[PDB]
Amino acid sequence: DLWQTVSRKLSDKKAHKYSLNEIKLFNSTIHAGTQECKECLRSDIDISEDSLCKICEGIIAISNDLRDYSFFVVSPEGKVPLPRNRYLSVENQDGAERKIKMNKETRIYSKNQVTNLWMCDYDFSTLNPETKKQGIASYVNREVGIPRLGVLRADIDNLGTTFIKGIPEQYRSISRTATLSRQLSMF
RNA sequence: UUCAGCGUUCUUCGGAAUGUCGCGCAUUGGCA
Repeated sequence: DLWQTVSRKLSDKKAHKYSLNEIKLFNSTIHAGTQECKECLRSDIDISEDSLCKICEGIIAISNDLRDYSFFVVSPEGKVPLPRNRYLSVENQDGAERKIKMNKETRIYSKNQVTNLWMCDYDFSTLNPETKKQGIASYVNREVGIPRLGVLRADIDNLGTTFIKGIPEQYRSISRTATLSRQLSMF
């Protein structure tokens, strides 16, 4: 019951999400802007010559790195912004060591191995350099079979039911609800 | 010895389509 009460309060934090001063601040624009990012469609932030704001440009740059480099570095200097005056930079082991000894306040996360984070980044194209350059095109390079790409979009059925009543009230406890989620995340 | 033709089959049996391509390219996407 108690966790549900927490979820009862969470829904109350999303109804009255913004205070009047923040709402007034969003309303009080001074200049409309002369250009916007082609992705974010925002004009207040400075837009580069490629019609990209700094955040979206960082995201697009960091996308190859997350797949290529295991270490994630929450550091004063990095590609994409993070909550407390820091940035997320994807680096190798040498770069992670350099940045953590450079500045004491560096947080390091390890991809599938310093706190360890689990994420699936399987990419057959990266197995070879020329295949890496090709990317998706490499897959349709087939001597036989129609050269077509197959997109699998999937969702675990009743994932929310599993997180709500997936454990019988007899075995409802913190450890199991953490283990069940951890096993689902690991798979 | 003369007088006459008469009856029965009217088409039959096979093969009835097959093999080959079954959209491609450009823009777009993707990689940089």
